Amino acid sequence: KTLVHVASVEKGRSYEDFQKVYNAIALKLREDDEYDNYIGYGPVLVRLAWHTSGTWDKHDNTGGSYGGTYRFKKEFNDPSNAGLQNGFKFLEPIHKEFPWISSGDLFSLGGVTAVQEMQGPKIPWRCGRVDTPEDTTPDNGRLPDADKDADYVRTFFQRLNMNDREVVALMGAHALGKTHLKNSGYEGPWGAANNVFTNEFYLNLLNEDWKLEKNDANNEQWDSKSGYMMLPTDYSLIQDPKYLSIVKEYANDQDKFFKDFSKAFEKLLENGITFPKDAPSPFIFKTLEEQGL
Ligand code: HEM
Repeated sequence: KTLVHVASVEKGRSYEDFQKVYNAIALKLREDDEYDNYIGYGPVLVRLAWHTSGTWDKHDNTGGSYGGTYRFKKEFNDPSNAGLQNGFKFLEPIHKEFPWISSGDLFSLGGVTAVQEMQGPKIPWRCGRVDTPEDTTPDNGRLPDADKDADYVRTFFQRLNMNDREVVALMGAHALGKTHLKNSGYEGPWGAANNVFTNEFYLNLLNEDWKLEKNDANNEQWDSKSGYMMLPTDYSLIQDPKYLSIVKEYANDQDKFFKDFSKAFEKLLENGITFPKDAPSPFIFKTLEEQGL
């Protein structure tokens, strides 16, 4: 039923070459700090890594991070991907300096570098995604809608082979960045610390006083008097009793949430890829701070 995508290391490259790419991304994150009203590019890079991987379908191995297909117009213009052009334009000069890295390796490594540089967990990362042609680009409509309930979320993520814990852990990336009305029809940040990776999304779900309101695009979202919001699908994590347990867990254990996020995010970025037996081990890149850079 299933196409095989075998990881193929970019020729002669090793951990040091990819740490250089990581560094170039991390230094540009630091440099281009004004983006999106001084949020910086971290959040949108995490989202680009996710949306370029989250097209995967476990049933037939279509979509997924391997082929780097977001570079093709059908996927770049998915209405679900509105806004990610900013992440892509950010990665352009990185790809020009390191033209030997594949597009899938760069889009996934952009997400890993962003989470780490924003003081999140270390995320092991494996190289070897290989660009595939335009006709392998998955159709629009594989990424999730925001107006739905917990049952939708649970069913949706079964296609990406994620269970409840992985779903709840991945959603904590909504600590980061904001919704922008012109992109998605929702507006506002989920919390205060939105370029530093913490478990604030679960603390705010449980602790803020949320009101169900309509925003200026006439879509419902949950809002707090702190100026934060939650999408219907975020709020569903405290409406469903199974998800709520795991929300309370991560609101109360930052290390657990980091460890679970790191595994789920690595899995998301690797779904669909076959690693040969003698492939290199996953790399754990040092942050700029760890290197004194
Ligand atoms: C039910 C699943 C999800 C839904 C419906 C959803 C929906 C959305 C929406 C509507 C936005 C705002 C886009 C904009 O207006 O710019 C957004 C932003 C964001 N999403 Fe999600 N999301 C989901 C899951 C995830 C996951 C799994 C991750 C990564 C692990 C993620 C990471 C992010 C990040 C980092 C942003 C902020 C982007 C920025 O600030 O530019 N999301 N999401």
